[PDB]
Amino acid sequence: EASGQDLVPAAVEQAVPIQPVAGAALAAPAAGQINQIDPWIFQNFVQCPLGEFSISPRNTPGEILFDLALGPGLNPYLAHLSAMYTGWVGNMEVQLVLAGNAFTAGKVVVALVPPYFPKGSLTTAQITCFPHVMCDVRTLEPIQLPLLDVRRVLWHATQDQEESMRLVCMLYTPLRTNSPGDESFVVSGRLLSKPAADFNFVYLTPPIERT
Amino acid sequence: EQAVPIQPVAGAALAAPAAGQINQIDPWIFQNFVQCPLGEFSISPRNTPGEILFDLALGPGLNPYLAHLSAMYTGWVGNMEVQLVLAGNAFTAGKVVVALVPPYFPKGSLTTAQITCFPHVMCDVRTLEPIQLPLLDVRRVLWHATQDQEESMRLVCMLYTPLRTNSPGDESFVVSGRLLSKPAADFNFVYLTPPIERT
Amino acid sequence: EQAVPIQPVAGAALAAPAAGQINQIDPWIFQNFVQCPLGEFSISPRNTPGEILFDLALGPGLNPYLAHLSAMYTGWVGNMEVQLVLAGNAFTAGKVVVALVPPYFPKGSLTTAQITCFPHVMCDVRTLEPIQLPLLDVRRVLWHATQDQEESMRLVCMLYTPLRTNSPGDESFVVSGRLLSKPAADFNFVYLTPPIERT
Amino acid sequence: EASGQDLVPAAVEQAVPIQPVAGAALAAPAAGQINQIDPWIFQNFVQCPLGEFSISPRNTPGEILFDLALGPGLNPYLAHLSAMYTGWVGNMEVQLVLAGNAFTAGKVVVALVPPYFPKGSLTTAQITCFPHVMCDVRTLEPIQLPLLDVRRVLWHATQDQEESMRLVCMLYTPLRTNSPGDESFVVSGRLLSKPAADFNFVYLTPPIERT
Amino acid sequence: EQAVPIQPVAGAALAAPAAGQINQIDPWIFQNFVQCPLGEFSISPRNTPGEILFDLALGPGLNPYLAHLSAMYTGWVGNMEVQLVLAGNAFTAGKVVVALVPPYFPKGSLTTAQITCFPHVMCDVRTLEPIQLPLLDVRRVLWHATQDQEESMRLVCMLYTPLRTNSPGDESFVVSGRLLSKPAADFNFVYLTPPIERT
Repeated sequence: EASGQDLVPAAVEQAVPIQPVAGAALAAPAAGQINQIDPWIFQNFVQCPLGEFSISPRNTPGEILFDLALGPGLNPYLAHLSAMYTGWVGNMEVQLVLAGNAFTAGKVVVALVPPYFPKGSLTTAQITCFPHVMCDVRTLEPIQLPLLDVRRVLWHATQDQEESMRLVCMLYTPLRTNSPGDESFVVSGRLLSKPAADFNFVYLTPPIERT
Repeated sequence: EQAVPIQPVAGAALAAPAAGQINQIDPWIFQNFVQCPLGEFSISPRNTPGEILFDLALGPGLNPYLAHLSAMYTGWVGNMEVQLVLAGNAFTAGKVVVALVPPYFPKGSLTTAQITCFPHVMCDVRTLEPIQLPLLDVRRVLWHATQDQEESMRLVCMLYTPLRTNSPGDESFVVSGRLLSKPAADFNFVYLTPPIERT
Repeated sequence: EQAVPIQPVAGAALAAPAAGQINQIDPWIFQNFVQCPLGEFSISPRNTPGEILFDLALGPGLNPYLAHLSAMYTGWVGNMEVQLVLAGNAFTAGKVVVALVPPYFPKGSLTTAQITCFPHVMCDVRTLEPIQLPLLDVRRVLWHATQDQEESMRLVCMLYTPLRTNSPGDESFVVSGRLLSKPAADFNFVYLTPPIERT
Repeated sequence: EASGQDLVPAAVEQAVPIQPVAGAALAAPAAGQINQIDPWIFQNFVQCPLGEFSISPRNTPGEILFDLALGPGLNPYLAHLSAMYTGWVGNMEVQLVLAGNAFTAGKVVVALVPPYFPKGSLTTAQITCFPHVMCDVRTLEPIQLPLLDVRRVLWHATQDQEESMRLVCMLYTPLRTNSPGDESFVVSGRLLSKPAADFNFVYLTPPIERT
Repeated sequence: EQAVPIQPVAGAALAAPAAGQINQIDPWIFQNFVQCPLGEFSISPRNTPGEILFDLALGPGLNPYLAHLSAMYTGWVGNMEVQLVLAGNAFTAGKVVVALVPPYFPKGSLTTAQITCFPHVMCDVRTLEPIQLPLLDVRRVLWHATQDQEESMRLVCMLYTPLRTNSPGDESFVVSGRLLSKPAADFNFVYLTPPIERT
């Protein structure tokens, strides 16, 4: 309602307890070609294809706000390029935009659930067991956070049936508002992404039409 | 906030060898932001995201003084500098994205996702200071001719994240925005020409 | 804010001479605050002060990884480190006191006055940062045995000063709090032991 | 309603115009024993026995919010110890907690009325005549302030019929709120205390049951 | 006797760049040989040579402590170290061969001749000291995932040369053997993970 700093600009990146992860440097000597994507793609963030979501005051703590897996399907550019190659390596950088109204309150948690972890429940009791961050729905700045390619093999086939370290944001505390009149501000959260330092594809293929 | 993934666009240093003259502007014009003819909008709490708040292309028509001077020359070339102002108190919430579409782009609808793929900036409705950003003259020709509007770089302003405010019984508290512009450092006209009456 | 009238409690340096081994923990476990099993509450504007928001004793059961490791050892000893998070905007008012009761105390009701007599901290509901504080292992024995829950130091969280906020027609705007914990620098297990099936 | 600094964190201790006052150092050569209380009691503040009060928007300027006299009856620890001795000396330190909602407004005044002053009226016209402080009901930090033992004799008998420099907080301006909806936040104020540098008792006695 | 035609297999130094973490083990676990779940047999004078005395693959299931820890992580990688003990006096005769089959091998019968073609050791039944030998983690992937048993290197123990002893009227004097194991120097788990209940 105003430009004040009665919000929590918690752009602080709490040190996520995880080592760096090597990207395309591990798959280079195993790809028959030399491939490289447009450097300008590494420059600006861009909304993930499924990058929109919303938190309502009737959402229950534990509901999965989103759960998206690492892969080329997180950038429109990368998704478009993935139709030309067969395989991809590397990490990703994701910004979360949660700039709800100052009359709101509530907290969510974002976790880097590793591969091979059984999908499904991921209850609120165990969401904090993973390397995670606690975010307030009133944060001004976009929250940056990495998406590393914790993998068992050299690269993942561009047909992404593989297991990748998915990133899951879950509602931790109920969303409540504080304004005196007949309205609870549902907060609209967005998700931007861009490839990490050495994200890369491997082997050129005919750019299939119906990807 | 003036950090967009763009290269510096040369203007009036690329059109000099093929222009008869390179005419200058009253330097006072470089020191006053003037309201662009259609750079204004007003967001309402019921405005759905994805709407186009404003859309306007680079050219001497964005500035009344520049439009008046254009009637006296043959061609023009160079960049401009714009700034957006938003009227919102600290009790608001919502985002607006402003992108720089290239001067060759299939017109039509743009979803709230595509708008981020251009070199752009995202702006909260609680920003006090005017948001300044450049309007570069991307082109294939050397210098644009004044007497025919050809394709130029455009600013597009899309409602990114909807407005979240309270409002009294009246009148729903729109957040109004305006856009001002002025010539950049190297905006010049080309060839002095008798001003034809119907320009 | 981590200044409570308490002395540093020695752990795993006092139990070493009488322990067969002193087993260590995966250091990664020391670097992640995990949600305690019952460290959660939600204050309402009609919650009267003096209520117990949460109450929980020190032990390997406060951490899922520590609980899992406890099935592999005979005894444990050491301190832990906890932090409280509160979800409240700047338009709230009310205080919550968190005290460190010693590991021998007649259970029962505690008035809003007695709760301040323990080493404690008072916290407004408008605190952004997590409130960190230690959980020391005050004891009479050297190292606690894993297979029997004996008396340990407890954290008690009492609603000190009631909540003062507005609220829309729904749903009265509770202020929710959560409690996370992790092992301190000198939390160790004692004697490696085959994990019996029903632990 | 938010974590902003739209409040008055006036933890400033306006210089109360009063000299320091010697405590137990004056009664030591007149007590037959050597007595001393637990040092840990001097460490943390604790809510006074009668340390709770509340300000309502219907309270009138001039109403005595509280009026409490210096003595061992201001700490649960000191009150419990007072049953063992016969007499006490020394000063006290008192924190006042007035952290009302940001939509409130109003001011109170705290004064150190000396001994032998006639109890009763203490009208709003004269509350400022004493060494006093003006406090806003929206203060974040606890307001610290001393309670010196301005006395005529060496010590006061632990039966506190004596005259001690009582401390009196009175509502100075009416409490009004500013939020738009059908509610005036009554503010709950608290009072914590702890003994000063050389507060002390004198002579041990049988710890009477019904104190 | 720990000289088999094998190369040193790198573990946890090859899986580090692609693992989020590299978790360590209670060092005490490195200092106790524990009985493998099926590492036991008993040769009789009528046992024909060529029989499989035991056969067991590398993995965290060979050690109760390692099996318990596996429920807490995502992946594992590294080598192990095993030792065989035989109970035979000086009045016996007969040989037993222990081979290291690679982690990709058509299962089926193995004659007493093929068993020698692997990197192996031959052992008389009159050996007092435990026979120590490594179990390396030959693989194609970087680090094995804890929640799915994939192919790993196996130890196979075949009765090479039959037993030649006298025996009283009872009970024919079997020669019993047991197999113990423990983690090698660079056996690690990969990614700390909440222990799912049915692991």
